[PDB]
Amino acid sequence: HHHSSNILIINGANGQLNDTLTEVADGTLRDLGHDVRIVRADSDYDVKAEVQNFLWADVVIWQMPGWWMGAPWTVKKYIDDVFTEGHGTLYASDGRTKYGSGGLVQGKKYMLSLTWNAPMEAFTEKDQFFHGVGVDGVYLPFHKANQFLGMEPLPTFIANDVIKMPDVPRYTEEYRKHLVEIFG
Amino acid sequence: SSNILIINGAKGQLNDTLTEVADGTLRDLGHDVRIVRADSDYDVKAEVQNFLWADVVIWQMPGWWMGAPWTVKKYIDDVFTEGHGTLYASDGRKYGSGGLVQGKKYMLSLTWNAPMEAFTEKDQFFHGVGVDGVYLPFHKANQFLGMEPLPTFIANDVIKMPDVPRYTEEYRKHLVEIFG
Repeated sequence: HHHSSNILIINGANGQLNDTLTEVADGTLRDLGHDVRIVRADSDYDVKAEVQNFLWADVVIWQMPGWWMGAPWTVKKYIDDVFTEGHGTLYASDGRTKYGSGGLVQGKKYMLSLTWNAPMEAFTEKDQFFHGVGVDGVYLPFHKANQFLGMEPLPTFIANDVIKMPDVPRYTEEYRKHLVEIFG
Repeated sequence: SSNILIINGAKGQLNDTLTEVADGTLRDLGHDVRIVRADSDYDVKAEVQNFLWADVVIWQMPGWWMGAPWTVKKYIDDVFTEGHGTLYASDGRKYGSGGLVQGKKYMLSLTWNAPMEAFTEKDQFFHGVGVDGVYLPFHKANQFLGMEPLPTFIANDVIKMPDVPRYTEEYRKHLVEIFG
Protein backbone atom coordinates (compact mmCIF):
# COMPACT_ATOMS: atom_id res chain seq x y z
CA HIS A 1 0.00 0.00 0.00
CA HIS A 2 3.00 2.30 -0.35
CA HIS A 3 3.80 3.70 -3.80
CA SER A 4 10.44 14.76 -4.27
CA SER A 5 8.63 13.40 -1.21
CA ASN A 6 5.24 13.95 0.42
CA ILE A 7 5.81 14.82 4.08
CA LEU A 8 3.10 14.72 6.74
CA ILE A 9 3.91 16.70 9.88
CA ILE A 10 1.80 15.89 12.92
CA ASN A 11 2.07 18.83 15.31
CA GLY A 12 1.65 17.52 18.84
CA ALA A 13 1.83 21.02 20.31
CA ASN A 14 4.03 26.19 26.39
CA GLY A 15 2.70 25.52 22.90
CA GLN A 16 5.14 27.84 21.15
CA LEU A 17 8.31 25.83 20.58
CA ASN A 18 6.48 22.95 18.92
CA ASP A 19 4.45 25.31 16.73
CA THR A 20 7.72 27.07 15.82
CA LEU A 21 9.59 23.87 14.96
CA THR A 22 6.60 22.69 12.94
CA GLU A 23 6.96 25.91 10.92
CA VAL A 24 10.72 25.48 10.57
CA ALA A 25 10.29 21.99 9.11
CA ASP A 26 7.45 23.13 6.84
CA GLY A 27 9.53 25.88 5.23
CA THR A 28 12.85 24.04 5.21
CA LEU A 29 11.33 20.96 3.60
CA ARG A 30 9.24 22.84 1.04
CA ASP A 31 12.39 24.76 0.03
CA LEU A 32 14.11 21.41 -0.55
CA GLY A 33 11.44 20.48 -3.07
CA HIS A 34 9.02 18.45 -0.94
CA ASP A 35 5.24 18.76 -0.47
CA VAL A 36 4.12 18.96 3.16
CA ARG A 37 0.82 18.82 5.03
CA ILE A 38 0.47 19.84 8.67
CA VAL A 39 -2.10 18.33 11.01
CA ARG A 40 -2.59 19.25 14.68
CA ALA A 41 -3.04 16.21 16.91
CA ASP A 42 -4.98 18.43 19.32
CA SER A 43 -7.77 19.08 16.82
CA ASP A 44 -11.07 17.48 15.90
CA TYR A 45 -9.57 15.51 13.01
CA ASP A 46 -11.37 13.23 10.57
CA VAL A 47 -9.95 9.73 11.12
CA LYS A 48 -10.73 8.55 7.59
CA ALA A 49 -9.11 11.71 6.21
CA GLU A 50 -6.09 11.08 8.43
CA VAL A 51 -5.76 7.53 7.09
CA GLN A 52 -5.65 9.03 3.59
CA ASN A 53 -2.96 11.48 4.75
CA PHE A 54 -0.78 8.54 5.79
CA LEU A 55 -1.38 6.81 2.45
CA TRP A 56 -0.34 10.04 0.69
CA ALA A 57 2.77 10.47 2.86
CA ASP A 58 6.28 9.19 2.06
CA VAL A 59 7.49 10.47 5.42
CA VAL A 60 5.57 11.21 8.63
CA ILE A 61 7.13 13.64 11.10
CA TRP A 62 5.99 13.57 14.71
CA GLN A 63 6.75 17.01 16.19
CA MET A 64 5.97 16.81 19.89
CA PRO A 65 6.85 17.68 23.50
CA GLY A 66 7.64 14.98 26.03
CA TRP A 67 4.70 14.74 28.47
CA TRP A 68 5.16 12.37 31.39
CA MET A 69 7.90 10.48 29.55
CA GLY A 70 6.14 10.21 26.20
CA ALA A 71 3.58 11.47 23.70
CA PRO A 72 0.88 13.88 24.99
CA TRP A 73 -2.48 12.10 25.38
CA THR A 74 -3.73 13.95 22.30
CA VAL A 75 -1.01 12.43 20.14
CA LYS A 76 -1.64 8.96 21.56
CA LYS A 77 -5.35 9.49 20.88
CA TYR A 78 -4.51 10.39 17.28
CA ILE A 79 -2.60 7.10 16.99
CA ASP A 80 -5.32 5.06 18.74
CA ASP A 81 -7.94 6.70 16.49
CA VAL A 82 -6.08 6.87 13.17
CA PHE A 83 -3.98 3.67 13.30
CA THR A 84 -6.95 1.54 14.40
CA GLU A 85 -8.91 3.09 11.57
CA GLY A 86 -6.69 2.17 8.64
CA HIS A 87 -6.77 -1.46 9.66
CA GLY A 88 -7.02 -2.74 6.09
CA THR A 89 -5.00 0.12 4.59
CA LEU A 90 -2.04 0.84 6.89
CA TYR A 91 -1.84 -2.71 8.29
CA ALA A 92 -3.58 -6.06 7.78
CA SER A 93 -2.94 -7.59 11.22
CA ASP A 94 0.09 -8.36 13.41
CA GLY A 95 1.53 -10.52 10.65
CA ARG A 96 1.14 -14.01 12.12
CA THR A 97 -1.24 -16.04 9.93
CA LYS A 98 6.60 -12.93 14.08
CA TYR A 99 4.35 -10.27 15.57
CA GLY A 100 4.77 -6.90 13.86
CA SER A 101 5.09 -8.05 10.26
CA GLY A 102 1.59 -7.29 8.99
CA GLY A 103 2.02 -3.68 7.90
CA LEU A 104 0.96 -2.62 4.41
CA VAL A 105 2.97 0.57 3.99
CA GLN A 106 6.54 -0.70 3.93
CA GLY A 107 8.70 1.90 2.23
CA LYS A 108 7.24 4.83 4.15
CA LYS A 109 9.35 6.46 6.84
CA TYR A 110 8.77 8.43 10.00
CA MET A 111 10.85 10.67 12.23
CA LEU A 112 10.54 11.97 15.76
CA SER A 113 11.22 15.64 16.57
CA LEU A 114 11.07 16.11 20.34
CA THR A 115 11.28 18.83 22.98
CA TRP A 116 11.97 17.86 26.60
CA ASN A 117 12.57 19.49 29.99
CA ALA A 118 15.08 16.76 30.87
CA PRO A 119 18.81 17.20 30.07
CA MET A 120 20.47 14.81 27.63
CA GLU A 121 22.56 13.20 30.40
CA ALA A 122 19.31 11.86 31.87
CA PHE A 123 19.07 9.70 28.72
CA THR A 124 22.72 8.69 28.25
CA GLU A 125 24.18 8.24 31.74
CA LYS A 126 23.85 4.59 32.77
CA ASP A 127 23.59 5.79 36.37
CA GLN A 128 20.71 8.20 35.76
CA PHE A 129 16.92 8.06 35.40
CA PHE A 130 16.62 6.26 32.05
CA HIS A 131 19.56 3.92 32.72
CA GLY A 132 21.32 4.97 29.53
CA VAL A 133 18.84 3.45 27.07
CA GLY A 134 18.87 6.75 25.17
CA VAL A 135 16.11 8.92 23.73
CA ASP A 136 15.10 6.23 21.23
CA GLY A 137 15.02 3.69 24.04
CA VAL A 138 12.58 5.87 25.96
CA TYR A 139 10.51 6.06 22.76
CA LEU A 140 10.73 2.37 21.84
CA PRO A 141 6.94 1.84 22.12
CA PHE A 142 6.26 4.92 19.97
CA HIS A 143 8.77 3.84 17.32
CA LYS A 144 7.20 0.39 17.33
CA ALA A 145 3.65 1.68 16.89
CA ASN A 146 4.86 3.25 13.64
CA GLN A 147 6.87 0.18 12.62
CA PHE A 148 3.89 -2.16 13.11
CA LEU A 149 2.50 -0.47 9.98
CA GLY A 150 5.76 -1.26 8.22
CA MET A 151 7.31 2.21 8.33
CA GLU A 152 11.05 2.70 8.90
CA PRO A 153 12.64 5.25 11.24
CA LEU A 154 14.86 8.19 10.35
CA PRO A 155 17.27 9.82 12.84
CA THR A 156 15.52 11.37 15.83
CA PHE A 157 15.90 15.05 16.62
CA ILE A 158 15.51 16.36 20.15
CA ALA A 159 15.80 19.68 21.95
CA ASN A 160 16.63 19.34 25.66
CA ASP A 161 16.36 21.62 28.69
CA VAL A 162 13.82 23.66 26.75
CA ILE A 163 12.45 25.15 29.96
CA LYS A 164 15.52 25.25 32.20
CA MET A 165 17.81 26.33 29.36
CA PRO A 166 15.66 27.73 26.51
CA ASP A 167 17.37 28.76 23.27
CA VAL A 168 15.06 28.70 20.24
CA PRO A 169 17.80 30.09 17.98
CA ARG A 170 19.95 27.04 18.71
CA TYR A 171 17.13 24.49 18.33
CA THR A 172 15.88 26.11 15.13
CA GLU A 173 19.27 26.04 13.39
CA GLU A 174 20.15 22.56 14.63
CA TYR A 175 16.78 21.21 13.50
CA ARG A 176 17.22 22.89 10.11
CA LYS A 177 20.62 21.29 9.61
CA HIS A 178 19.20 18.00 10.86
CA LEU A 179 16.50 18.20 8.17
CA VAL A 180 18.82 19.32 5.35
CA GLU A 181 21.11 16.41 6.19
CA ILE A 182 18.29 13.85 6.04
CA PHE A 183 16.02 15.31 3.36
CA GLY A 184 18.56 17.30 1.35
CA SER B 1 -2.83 -4.43 55.32
CA SER B 2 -2.36 -1.86 52.57
CA ASN B 3 -4.58 0.59 50.69
CA ILE B 4 -4.62 -0.43 47.05
CA LEU B 5 -5.80 1.77 44.19
CA ILE B 6 -6.66 0.01 40.94
CA ILE B 7 -6.80 2.10 37.79
CA ASN B 8 -8.92 0.16 35.30
CA GLY B 9 -7.88 1.12 31.78
CA ALA B 10 -10.59 -1.02 30.16
CA LYS B 11 -12.01 0.53 26.98
CA GLY B 12 -12.84 -4.41 27.21
CA GLN B 13 -14.43 -7.02 29.45
CA LEU B 14 -11.17 -8.89 30.12
CA ASN B 15 -9.65 -5.88 31.90
CA ASP B 16 -12.96 -5.34 33.72
CA THR B 17 -12.83 -9.00 34.75
CA LEU B 18 -9.20 -8.78 35.88
CA THR B 19 -9.98 -5.64 37.87
CA GLU B 20 -12.66 -7.66 39.71
CA VAL B 21 -10.22 -10.52 40.32
CA ALA B 22 -7.70 -8.13 41.87
CA ASP B 23 -10.37 -6.45 43.98
CA GLY B 24 -11.75 -9.72 45.32
CA THR B 25 -8.35 -11.26 46.00
CA LEU B 26 -6.76 -8.24 47.67
CA ARG B 27 -9.73 -7.60 49.96
CA ASP B 28 -9.72 -11.29 50.93
CA LEU B 29 -6.11 -10.76 51.99
CA GLY B 30 -7.11 -7.93 54.34
CA HIS B 31 -6.41 -4.94 52.09
CA ASP B 32 -8.69 -1.99 51.33
CA VAL B 33 -9.32 -1.44 47.62
CA ARG B 34 -10.53 1.45 45.46
CA ILE B 35 -11.27 1.30 41.73
CA VAL B 36 -11.32 4.14 39.22
CA ARG B 37 -12.08 3.82 35.53
CA ALA B 38 -9.56 5.80 33.50
CA ASP B 39 -12.09 6.16 30.68
CA SER B 40 -14.52 8.32 32.64
CA ASP B 41 -15.10 11.96 33.58
CA TYR B 42 -12.94 11.76 36.71
CA ASP B 43 -12.20 14.73 38.98
CA VAL B 44 -8.46 15.50 39.07
CA LYS B 45 -8.46 16.62 42.69
CA ALA B 46 -10.28 13.46 43.77
CA GLU B 47 -7.74 11.29 41.95
CA VAL B 48 -4.77 13.05 43.57
CA GLN B 49 -6.42 12.26 46.89
CA ASN B 50 -6.72 8.60 45.83
CA PHE B 51 -2.97 8.51 45.20
CA LEU B 52 -2.16 10.03 48.59
CA TRP B 53 -4.48 7.43 50.17
CA ALA B 54 -2.99 4.47 48.32
CA ASP B 55 0.03 2.45 49.42
CA VAL B 56 0.01 0.64 46.08
CA VAL B 57 -1.30 1.60 42.63
CA ILE B 58 -2.18 -1.15 40.15
CA TRP B 59 -2.50 -0.19 36.49
CA GLN B 60 -4.77 -2.80 34.91
CA MET B 61 -4.74 -2.14 31.18
CA PRO B 62 -4.65 -3.58 27.67
CA GLY B 63 -1.77 -2.79 25.36
CA TRP B 64 -2.98 -0.32 22.73
CA TRP B 65 -0.52 0.49 19.96
CA MET B 66 2.39 -0.64 22.13
CA GLY B 67 1.32 1.13 25.30
CA ALA B 68 -1.34 2.67 27.50
CA PRO B 69 -4.68 3.53 25.86
CA TRP B 70 -4.99 7.29 25.28
CA THR B 71 -7.52 7.54 28.14
CA VAL B 72 -4.97 6.14 30.58
CA LYS B 73 -2.31 8.53 29.28
CA LYS B 74 -4.79 11.41 29.62
CA TYR B 75 -5.46 10.22 33.17
CA ILE B 76 -1.73 10.44 33.90
CA ASP B 77 -1.31 13.78 32.10
CA ASP B 78 -4.30 15.21 34.02
CA VAL B 79 -3.83 13.73 37.50
CA PHE B 80 -0.03 13.61 37.75
CA THR B 81 0.09 17.27 36.72
CA GLU B 82 -2.59 18.31 39.24
CA GLY B 83 -0.36 16.41 41.64
CA HIS B 84 2.36 19.06 41.44
CA GLY B 85 2.87 20.03 45.07
CA THR B 86 1.57 16.72 46.46
CA LEU B 87 2.79 13.82 44.31
CA TYR B 88 5.96 15.53 43.03
CA ALA B 89 7.77 18.79 43.74
CA SER B 90 9.96 19.18 40.65
CA ASP B 91 12.18 17.05 38.44
CA GLY B 92 14.56 17.08 41.39
CA ARG B 93 17.12 19.56 40.06
CA LYS B 94 19.49 14.58 38.96
CA TYR B 95 16.36 14.33 36.82
CA GLY B 96 13.67 12.12 38.34
CA SER B 97 14.57 12.70 41.99
CA GLY B 98 11.86 15.23 42.77
CA GLY B 99 8.98 12.99 43.83
CA LEU B 100 7.01 13.41 47.04
CA VAL B 101 5.54 9.92 47.46
CA GLN B 102 8.56 7.67 47.99
CA GLY B 103 7.42 4.61 49.92
CA LYS B 104 4.39 3.99 47.71
CA LYS B 105 4.43 1.12 45.18
CA TYR B 106 2.91 0.60 41.74
CA MET B 107 2.43 -2.45 39.53
CA LEU B 108 1.44 -3.03 35.92
CA SER B 109 -1.16 -5.69 35.06
CA LEU B 110 -1.39 -6.04 31.28
CA THR B 111 -3.35 -7.81 28.56
CA TRP B 112 -1.80 -8.08 25.09
CA ASN B 113 -2.55 -9.57 21.68
CA ALA B 114 1.14 -10.22 21.02
CA PRO B 115 2.77 -13.47 22.25
CA MET B 116 5.36 -13.47 25.02
CA GLU B 117 8.07 -14.46 22.53
CA ALA B 118 7.72 -11.08 20.77
CA PHE B 119 9.07 -9.45 23.96
CA THR B 120 11.93 -11.79 24.87
CA GLU B 121 13.68 -12.70 21.61
CA LYS B 122 16.38 -10.27 20.53
CA ASP B 123 15.57 -10.80 16.85
CA GLN B 124 11.83 -10.21 17.20
CA PHE B 125 9.73 -7.02 17.04
CA PHE B 126 10.80 -5.97 20.52
CA HIS B 127 14.52 -6.78 20.29
CA GLY B 128 14.36 -8.71 23.56
CA VAL B 129 13.95 -5.71 25.86
CA GLY B 130 11.15 -7.53 27.70
CA VAL B 131 7.67 -6.35 28.69
CA ASP B 132 9.10 -3.89 31.22
CA GLY B 133 11.41 -2.59 28.51
CA VAL B 134 8.48 -1.76 26.24
CA TYR B 135 6.86 -0.01 29.21
CA LEU B 136 9.98 1.92 30.24
CA PRO B 137 8.29 5.34 29.84
CA PHE B 138 5.22 4.24 31.82
CA HIS B 139 7.36 2.88 34.66
CA LYS B 140 9.35 6.11 34.67
CA ALA B 141 6.31 8.38 34.80
CA ASN B 142 5.39 6.58 38.03
CA GLN B 143 8.94 6.61 39.38
CA PHE B 144 9.19 10.37 38.74
CA LEU B 145 6.73 10.69 41.65
CA GLY B 146 9.07 8.61 43.79
CA MET B 147 7.11 5.36 43.63
CA GLU B 148 8.75 1.94 43.25
CA PRO B 149 7.71 -0.95 40.97
CA LEU B 150 6.41 -4.40 41.94
CA PRO B 151 6.53 -7.42 39.56
CA THR B 152 4.59 -6.91 36.32
CA PHE B 153 1.80 -9.30 35.32
CA ILE B 154 0.90 -9.87 31.68
CA ALA B 155 -1.60 -12.04 29.82
CA ASN B 156 -0.44 -12.68 26.24
CA ASP B 157 -2.26 -13.72 23.05
CA VAL B 158 -5.54 -12.87 24.76
CA ILE B 159 -7.44 -12.47 21.47
CA LYS B 160 -5.94 -15.17 19.23
CA MET B 161 -5.99 -17.58 22.17
CA PRO B 162 -8.83 -16.51 24.52
CA ASP B 163 -7.72 -18.41 27.61
CA VAL B 164 -10.18 -16.99 30.11
CA PRO B 165 -9.97 -19.08 32.33
CA ARG B 166 -6.19 -19.37 32.73
CA TYR B 167 -5.35 -15.65 32.80
CA THR B 168 -7.60 -15.22 35.86
CA GLU B 169 -5.94 -18.05 37.77
CA GLU B 170 -2.41 -16.87 36.97
CA TYR B 171 -3.17 -13.28 37.97
CA ARG B 172 -4.86 -14.44 41.16
CA LYS B 173 -1.71 -16.43 41.93
CA HIS B 174 0.54 -13.50 41.00
CA LEU B 175 -1.35 -11.31 43.47
CA VAL B 176 -1.10 -13.76 46.38
CA GLU B 177 2.62 -14.14 45.74
CA ILE B 178 3.11 -10.37 46.06
CA PHE B 179 0.40 -9.28 48.50
CA GLY B 180 0.01 -12.56 50.35
